[PDB]
Amino acid sequence: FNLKVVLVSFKQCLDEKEEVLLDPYIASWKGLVRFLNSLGTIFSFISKDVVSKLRIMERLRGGPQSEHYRSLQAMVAHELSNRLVDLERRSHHPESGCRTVLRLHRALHWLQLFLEGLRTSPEDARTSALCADSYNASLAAYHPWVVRRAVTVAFCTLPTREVFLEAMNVGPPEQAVQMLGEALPFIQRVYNVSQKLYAEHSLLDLP
Ligand SMILES: CCCCCCCC/C=C/CCCCCCCC(=O)N[C@@H](COP(=O)(O)O)[C@H](O)/C=C/CCCCCCCCCCCCC
Repeated sequence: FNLKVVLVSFKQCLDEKEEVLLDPYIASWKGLVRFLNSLGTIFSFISKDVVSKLRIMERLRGGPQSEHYRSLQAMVAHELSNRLVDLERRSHHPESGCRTVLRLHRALHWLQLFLEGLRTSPEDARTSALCADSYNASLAAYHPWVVRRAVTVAFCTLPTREVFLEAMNVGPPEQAVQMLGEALPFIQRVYNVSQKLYAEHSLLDLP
């Protein structure tokens, strides 16, 4: 089990017609949780939010309407038609299938930015400031200043640029960086598809 294993499991999230299958997506996320946890990081507390959300999508896929949660496209279609999404404010659907995936989608965005910033960096780069750039380019818009100003402090508990690279269990840093340019574009496709879908239906601002 390593980071390459995870990043190429996303290959399975996109069917032959470019739909995003739920079951692999969840499975791929159970791995990302697993990898987050393997780091001796303060940021393992957010893995309870992920697992929480992953269990949301697991009950929907397991419920009486399993078939509509086969894919994100199916899910969006079903939930928008049946009016099961709080488009305006949270009211009766605070745990919509749509908005839940939206949070993991945004999280998926910070990941590829950081992994890229990890890949295309000087070998003496501050990982705290790598993260801050990635964070401010993704999640920061959706977080209150209190969360913003504090999560920055916690970016300092982060290991070094090397320390991240061997943590992936692929070998020396220079061979982590090589696999990073090869295992990445699987998650980038899933993101891009999911991004397009959520944007076709004006769903990038679900509360
Ligand atoms: C070599 C890199 C290793 C990292 C691998 C991580 C793989 C799994 C993904 C990690 C990044 C996901 C972080 C969480 C994303 C936040 C999304 C979010 O907006 N959550 C919110 C949902 O709220 P609600 O809608 O009301 O239920 C929630 O309010 C916020 C919770 C978490 C806030 C903390 C912000 C995260 C800061 C940046 C992440 C740093 C990750 C640490 C690096 C290991």
